[PDB]
Amino acid sequence: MMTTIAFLGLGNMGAPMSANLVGAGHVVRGFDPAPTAASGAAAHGVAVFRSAPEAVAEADVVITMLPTGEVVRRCYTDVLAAARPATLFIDSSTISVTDAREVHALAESHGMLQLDAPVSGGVKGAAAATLAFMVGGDESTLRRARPVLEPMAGKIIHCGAAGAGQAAKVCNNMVLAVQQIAIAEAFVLAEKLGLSAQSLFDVITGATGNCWAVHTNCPVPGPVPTSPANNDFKPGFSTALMNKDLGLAMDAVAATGATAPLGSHAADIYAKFAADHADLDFSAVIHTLRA
Amino acid sequence: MTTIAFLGLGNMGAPMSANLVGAGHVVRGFDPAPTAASGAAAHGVAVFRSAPEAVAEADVVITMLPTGEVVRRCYTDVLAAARPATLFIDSSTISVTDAREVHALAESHGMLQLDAPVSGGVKGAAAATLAFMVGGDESTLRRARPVLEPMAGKIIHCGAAGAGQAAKVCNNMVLAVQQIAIAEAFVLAEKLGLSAQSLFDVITGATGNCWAVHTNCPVPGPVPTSPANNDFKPGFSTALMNKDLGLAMDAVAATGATAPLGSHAADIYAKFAADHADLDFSAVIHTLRA
Ligand SMILES: NC(=O)c1ccc[n+]([C@@H]2O[C@H](COP(=O)([O-])OP(=O)(O)OC[C@H]3O[C@@H](n4cnc5c(N)ncnc54)[C@H](O)[C@@H]3O)[C@@H](O)[C@H]2O)c1
Ligand SMILES: C[C@@H](CCC(=O)O)C(=O)O
Ligand SMILES: C[C@@H](CCC(=O)O)C(=O)O
Repeated sequence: MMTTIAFLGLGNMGAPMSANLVGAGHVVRGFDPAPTAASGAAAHGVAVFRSAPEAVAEADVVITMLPTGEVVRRCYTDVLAAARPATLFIDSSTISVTDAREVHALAESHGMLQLDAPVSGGVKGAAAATLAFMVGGDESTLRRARPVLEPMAGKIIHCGAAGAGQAAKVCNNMVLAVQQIAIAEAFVLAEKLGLSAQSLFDVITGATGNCWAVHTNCPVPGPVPTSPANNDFKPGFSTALMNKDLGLAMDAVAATGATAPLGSHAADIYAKFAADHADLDFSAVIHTLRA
Repeated sequence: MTTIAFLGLGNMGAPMSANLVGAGHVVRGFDPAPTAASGAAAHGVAVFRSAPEAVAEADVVITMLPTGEVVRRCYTDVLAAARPATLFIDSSTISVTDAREVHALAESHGMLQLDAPVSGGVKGAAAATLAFMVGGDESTLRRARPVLEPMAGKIIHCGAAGAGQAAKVCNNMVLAVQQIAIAEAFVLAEKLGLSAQSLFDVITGATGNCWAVHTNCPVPGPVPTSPANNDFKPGFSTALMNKDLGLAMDAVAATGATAPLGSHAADIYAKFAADHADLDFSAVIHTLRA
């Protein structure tokens, strides 16, 4: 149903997400403290406001799409008292599980409904409205939120209680990072063995080793012409963002006392690579295994 | 139609040879274990006291043996007994270096030779669904194809000699890494209060998906048939995975390659095989706190 939505954070993800909500007939009230972000969002039909409290004042739903837990926490502290009681808050930022539960609790103590709904699919998913939302919180609250999320989404998955969205995401992305390094390692070893890249591709993809890091993101040019390796390692999914998600994985590991040997090794590998190659697709880590 | 000498009639070699008999081949056999040889003779293999005798009348000689050293020693023991242009197929899993050496040895005797290691285990072997990954010439593979077919679900030409070994060892190194990574994720999810079923639904629907989770799920429930629901009965044993990883490490050393994650997995599984060699390799989920 047609709803008034405050959208806080109108950057690379926020702006195309808000555009799709405008497209779907929603009244969208935006705030972003970077005026260039606000401007682009305004051009696609977002009513932009001077302050986050103002955007929130007349909203049935408040979406945050923000860079860090700290920024989300700060935003919530600024805006929750300005919101009408029992407003629905959706945080679609990617933040630590700890941060997520903290801000969830904060929202509920102000009388607001709240979900964590971080997304995968990147800017291209965002623009095409094919993002996967991975949701933590009450089933009934998600029920309410569904018609707001659908115009932005390819998939909506209920993961469990508050924080389970962030948890599911960060677990997947840790696995992914490990797979991307492992695939790169196999391709270089193959090369040193005289096994052709095409041959190795055909085998792994036909065998138990198959995974998106090879079938879609193949780190050598040729076998999958759409993969970033064929395009100077243009993201795609940048090393900067993978390194962020791995930091959040390591936060979760630290918070739980879990043991994740390879997840953590992959974290240290991507952190070193991020220093000088933050801008390249995460499949570019193959470069560290050659010469 | 064809006479085949089958050298190595063990857990894999016995059922593979039974399938060859089943497809109308004359199978001649050798194994140093009487129990293996006897079982094989029970399903139609003519068992001989030595490998050179088994080889004498054969058009094709298949090896299924435990190490490159044994394969090399077999070749040097039988090559003079073979007729010229006999087709040698090594379906042992040995190092790429060993494969190429024995390939060159065989061809120097005017024989034709392939490396064709297999995936699928005893189960696959008995069911005739093994995946053969082949190195050697395409024309030689073509000539071999009617022998491989009755043992095989899948036959892939990987490249020149050694490429079959190479492809297998590279896939299994990745598999080992995946199996550990998936296990990490399940125990992480559990400590975060994320249910095993929710994690499973997400990963299988997302970029992290792989066989290690969709078929070998290391926690019981999401995949009722996975070894986790059956006391981690193999499946694919830790002993065997540890074997393949040893071979990956030889290949890494031999080439001077950088394989930090593959190597780390190799370390983990080598440790784990000291205590739980007989369990499915997905059981590694319960050795993360070591
Ligand atoms: N490929 C991707 O871009 C991708 C994919 C999935 C998830 N994510 C995650 O999405 C989140 C944001 O993505 P993005 O690309 O839009 O980030 P971005 O950094 O491009 O934009 C963040 C925006 O938030 C604004 N902001 C900061 N403080 C604010 C406040 N108090 N109120 C309102 N706005 C504020 C900033 O000015 C900026 O425009 C991150 O948590 C990121 O890790 C990104
Ligand atoms: C993703 C959502 C439908 C919305 C859409 O396709 O934009 C659903 O299937 O739950
Ligand atoms: C030719 C066939 C193998 C025959 C078999 O199924 O046993 C295949 O390549 O799949």
